[PDB]
Amino acid sequence: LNGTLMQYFEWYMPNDGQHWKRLQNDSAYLAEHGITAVWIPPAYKGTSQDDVGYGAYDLYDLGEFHQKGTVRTKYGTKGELQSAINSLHSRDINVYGDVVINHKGGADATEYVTAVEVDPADRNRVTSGEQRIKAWTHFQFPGRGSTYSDFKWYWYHFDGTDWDESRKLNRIYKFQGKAWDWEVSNENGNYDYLMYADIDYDHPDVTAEIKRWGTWYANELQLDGFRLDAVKHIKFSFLRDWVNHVREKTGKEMFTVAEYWQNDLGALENYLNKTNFNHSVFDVPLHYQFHAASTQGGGYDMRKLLNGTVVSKHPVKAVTFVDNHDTQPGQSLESTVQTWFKPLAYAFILTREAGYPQIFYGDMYGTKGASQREIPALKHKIEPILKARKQYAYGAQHDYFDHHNIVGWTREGDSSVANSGLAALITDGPGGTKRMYVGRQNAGETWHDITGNRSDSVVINAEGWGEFHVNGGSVSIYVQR
Ligand SMILES: OC[C@H]1O[C@H](O[C@H]2[C@H](O)[C@@H](O)[C@@H](O)O[C@@H]2CO)[C@H](O)[C@@H](O)[C@@H]1O
Ligand SMILES: [Ca+2]
Ligand SMILES: [Ca+2]
Ligand code: NA
Ligand code: NA
Repeated sequence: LNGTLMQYFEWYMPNDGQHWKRLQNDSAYLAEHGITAVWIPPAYKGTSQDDVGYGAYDLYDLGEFHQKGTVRTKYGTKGELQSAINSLHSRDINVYGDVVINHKGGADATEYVTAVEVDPADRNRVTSGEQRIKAWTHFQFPGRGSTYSDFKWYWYHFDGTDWDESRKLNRIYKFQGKAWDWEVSNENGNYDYLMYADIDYDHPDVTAEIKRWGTWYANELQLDGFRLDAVKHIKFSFLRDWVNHVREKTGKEMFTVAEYWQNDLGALENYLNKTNFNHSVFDVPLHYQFHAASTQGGGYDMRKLLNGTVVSKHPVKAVTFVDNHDTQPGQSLESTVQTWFKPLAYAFILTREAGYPQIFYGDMYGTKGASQREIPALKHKIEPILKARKQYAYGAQHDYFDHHNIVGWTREGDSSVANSGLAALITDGPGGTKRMYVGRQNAGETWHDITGNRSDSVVINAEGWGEFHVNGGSVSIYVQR
């Protein structure tokens, strides 16, 4: 009954074209462990076969056409993806497709374009006169032709680019007659520009096309929802309208979560407000608190976890997580939650009542970068916590964030889930004990730590209290034997 998301990729997976098959073969395991939705990496052709998917060369090529030196994407063919999705749907697992619509990379040809340079720290400030550049802006899709869509892209569908091919120079160029879109993040004055060729969401043909592609993509992969990439760089009213449009055309709920990357509740609340709360956001501040706690050796005040997060103020609109493909070691938003703390963070998102929690493929199975800082496979430490969510994390919650290190919470259980109820403790410092209330309805039950970290049983007293233990730097989740 509790919903659990899984991000089903990490940055450094091998480029062997087997990922979709792997996903298909993992669907039984996912369903058995209580995963109810998966966020899949971008499924369309990037700038090369080894593109993780954020290059977004051709949104209508789901590993179906020979373009950029390959038919398959990094992950496999369209048919393989569709077979994975029908296996997941057979076990009632929803599929959320990644939507990369900020930009297009890997244009087929250059165009001569008049542009001005802008200040990378303040993109409202122009720093040159008009100059002629060669920008990678012409998309003809030679391998696809007009199959599924005859829409071709040219420079006038974009606001700018970061590369002049004639001078071989990396600068932010704004094209003649274009304006950065608004509303976007006010970072760097205006953060419309991120990378590759930036889509002009002032252009009416572009807005129409991206909306109609959205519907096509949903049908083609029978998607149940979306993950929106890089939303702080995309006109907010457009994203709002795009989500409404696809819901209207498909007739489905289409759960949507947006990646608005800022460690600031205020900015995320502005985004929610400007999109009329029609979709969720990832709980980026909560991630940064996990990272902080994990790197401060007990010095962090664990009471802080209850404030300044999306889930603390808008729980229905928060997707909580520990790490992702951008925060993992080596990546562009690196802020990895250290290994020792990771299970405590998973207990916080998985066993508490608020928020839609998401598990990271990289945490389950490890990351496969070339460093010696990779996340190790933590599947066996996460599995018990997933089981706690699936079977035990129901009913009224009681919080005990009354200590700098040792904090906890209980769930009373619900009569609709037999034997449900839990008592969780985490500590970023020394271990110890805490008496917590689990409900008089659980009086006399004998509870045990589902993680196996503590071997002691706890008998709930007549008044509904148990004396629970946790080891140093550890997590324990007690549930009924
Ligand atoms: O996991 C499948 C489940 O996901 C969504 O439910 C979310 C809900 O939208 C959020 O507001 C939040 O409270 O968490 C829920 C999952 O625990 C879909 O809305 C729902 O239809 C779907 O079954
Ligand atoms: Ca943009
Ligand atoms: Ca524009
Ligand atoms: Na733009
Ligand atoms: Na602490």
